Amino acid sequence: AAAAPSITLNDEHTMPVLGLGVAELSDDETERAVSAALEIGCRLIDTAYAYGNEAAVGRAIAASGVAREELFVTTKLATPDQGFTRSQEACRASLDRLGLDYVDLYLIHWPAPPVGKYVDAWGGMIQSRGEGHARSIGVSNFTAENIENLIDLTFVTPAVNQIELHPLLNQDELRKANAQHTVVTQSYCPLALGRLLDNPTVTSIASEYVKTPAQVLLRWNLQLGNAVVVRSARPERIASNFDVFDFELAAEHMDALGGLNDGTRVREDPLTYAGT
Ligand SMILES: [Cl-]
Repeated sequence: AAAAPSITLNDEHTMPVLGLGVAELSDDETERAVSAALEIGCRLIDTAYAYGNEAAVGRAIAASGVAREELFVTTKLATPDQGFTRSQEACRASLDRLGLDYVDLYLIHWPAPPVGKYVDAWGGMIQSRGEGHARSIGVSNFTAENIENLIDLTFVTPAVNQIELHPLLNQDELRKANAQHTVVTQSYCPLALGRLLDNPTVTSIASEYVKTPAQVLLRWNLQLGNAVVVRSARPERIASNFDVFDFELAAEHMDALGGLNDGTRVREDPLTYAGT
């Protein structure tokens, strides 16, 4: 049975509000992390062309005994593959590596404004969705203006905008902008690559609730109304990370975590980053 509730996307598909990402995991690590997550009820798995581990994700899914329709699989289009024709080819290649007939969500990994191809990538992805290769399509690291360009030029609104989001960079404005466009915010790096795990405000709250710092950080993120991707969780951590639905952070503690916001971005800059 599933360990997290789901949120409804603007195309009426549903998506688990908590899932496992496998960025920077080796093939063996990826298989083990996915297997461990599926075993404790995680049903969203988040990978990418760029992580080099879609085949390993595919192996773990194939071995899991979990029915395909109960799984939500996300993968991502790398910037060199952006283009009307090339992004359709890239989608099929990801499916082949995953050993799947479809993915539940296909994301443009970065807008890469200097490259200037992301609108044509989206045009291709609209065809990939029409053909059933991706049931939903969305974006990652997009600004409000990037999303408005997609809507204005292709008439299709992303289902999800997956962005860096944690208390040092709480994305208040972009959260509101996503919502205004009916786009779900999906947070990644919710622990700021671990930099927040020994933050005095975070550890004080964790002590008060008798939870871990990661549980506090994940719960805060969920209570903002975001979907969340747990980053590359080790098998020994994933059950703990998913045990975040049996408590609620009071307003004063949400406010305290809100006060940590200081614009610290630990991943790349959406405005300028043109790599993978
Ligand atoms: Cl993180």
